[PDB]
Amino acid sequence: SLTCPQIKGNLTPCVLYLKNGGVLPPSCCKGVRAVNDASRTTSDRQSACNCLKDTAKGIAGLNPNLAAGLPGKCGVNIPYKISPSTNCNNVK
Repeated sequence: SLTCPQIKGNLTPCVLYLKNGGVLPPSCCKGVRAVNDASRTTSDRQSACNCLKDTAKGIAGLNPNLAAGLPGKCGVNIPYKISPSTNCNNVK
Protein backbone atom coordinates (compact mmCIF):
# COMPACT_ATOMS: atom_id res chain seq x y z
CA SER A 1 0.00 0.00 0.00
CA LEU A 2 1.01 3.58 -0.58
CA THR A 3 1.73 5.84 2.28
CA CYS A 4 -0.18 9.11 2.59
CA PRO A 5 2.81 11.21 1.36
CA GLN A 6 2.93 8.95 -1.68
CA ILE A 7 -0.80 9.37 -2.35
CA LYS A 8 -0.39 13.19 -2.04
CA GLY A 9 2.47 13.14 -4.49
CA ASN A 10 0.40 11.18 -6.96
CA LEU A 11 -2.35 13.87 -6.72
CA THR A 12 -0.22 17.03 -7.15
CA PRO A 13 -0.61 17.01 -10.95
CA CYS A 14 -4.43 17.09 -10.40
CA VAL A 15 -4.64 20.26 -8.35
CA LEU A 16 -5.40 22.87 -11.01
CA TYR A 17 -7.95 20.65 -12.66
CA LEU A 18 -9.59 19.81 -9.36
CA LYS A 19 -10.27 23.49 -8.80
CA ASN A 20 -11.19 24.74 -12.23
CA GLY A 21 -11.82 21.83 -14.58
CA GLY A 22 -10.83 21.98 -18.20
CA VAL A 23 -7.81 19.95 -19.23
CA LEU A 24 -7.30 16.81 -17.17
CA PRO A 25 -3.56 16.13 -17.36
CA PRO A 26 -2.66 12.44 -18.04
CA SER A 27 -0.14 12.56 -15.18
CA CYS A 28 -3.10 13.23 -12.88
CA CYS A 29 -4.90 10.13 -14.12
CA LYS A 30 -1.69 8.12 -13.80
CA GLY A 31 -1.54 9.16 -10.14
CA VAL A 32 -5.26 8.31 -9.50
CA ARG A 33 -4.69 4.96 -11.10
CA ALA A 34 -1.60 4.36 -8.95
CA VAL A 35 -3.59 4.96 -5.81
CA ASN A 36 -6.34 2.56 -6.87
CA ASP A 37 -3.86 -0.07 -8.02
CA ALA A 38 -2.15 -0.10 -4.64
CA SER A 39 -5.39 -0.40 -2.72
CA ARG A 40 -5.55 -4.17 -2.36
CA THR A 41 -7.22 -4.66 1.01
CA THR A 42 -10.28 -3.10 2.63
CA SER A 43 -7.98 -1.28 5.07
CA ASP A 44 -5.91 -0.10 2.14
CA ARG A 45 -9.05 1.44 0.60
CA GLN A 46 -10.15 3.08 3.86
CA SER A 47 -6.65 4.46 4.32
CA ALA A 48 -6.40 5.74 0.79
CA CYS A 49 -9.81 7.41 1.26
CA ASN A 50 -8.71 9.03 4.52
CA CYS A 51 -5.48 10.34 2.92
CA LEU A 52 -7.40 11.63 -0.08
CA LYS A 53 -9.83 13.37 2.21
CA ASP A 54 -7.04 15.20 3.94
CA THR A 55 -5.53 15.94 0.56
CA ALA A 56 -8.81 17.43 -0.59
CA LYS A 57 -9.10 19.57 2.56
CA GLY A 58 -5.73 21.09 1.52
CA ILE A 59 -6.81 22.07 -2.00
CA ALA A 60 -8.51 25.46 -1.49
CA GLY A 61 -11.51 25.57 -3.86
CA LEU A 62 -11.48 21.91 -4.80
CA ASN A 63 -14.69 21.32 -6.72
CA PRO A 64 -16.43 18.29 -5.26
CA ASN A 65 -18.18 17.36 -8.69
CA LEU A 66 -14.78 17.30 -10.39
CA ALA A 67 -13.32 15.28 -7.64
CA ALA A 68 -16.29 12.85 -7.71
CA GLY A 69 -16.00 12.28 -11.42
CA LEU A 70 -12.19 12.24 -11.67
CA PRO A 71 -11.63 8.46 -11.19
CA GLY A 72 -14.20 7.58 -13.89
CA LYS A 73 -12.49 9.97 -16.34
CA CYS A 74 -9.30 8.05 -15.65
CA GLY A 75 -10.92 4.67 -16.20
CA VAL A 76 -10.77 4.02 -12.44
CA ASN A 77 -13.61 3.08 -10.02
CA ILE A 78 -12.73 3.80 -6.48
CA PRO A 79 -15.54 2.83 -4.14
CA TYR A 80 -15.73 6.21 -2.36
CA LYS A 81 -15.52 9.84 -3.29
CA ILE A 82 -12.54 12.12 -3.07
CA SER A 83 -13.92 14.91 -0.92
CA PRO A 84 -12.97 16.88 2.10
CA SER A 85 -15.68 15.09 4.18
CA THR A 86 -16.10 11.51 2.93
CA ASN A 87 -16.95 8.83 5.47
CA CYS A 88 -14.00 6.68 4.73
CA ASN A 89 -14.36 4.46 7.74
CA ASN A 90 -17.31 2.54 6.22
CA VAL A 91 -15.65 1.69 2.92
CA LYS A 92 -15.69 -1.95 1.83
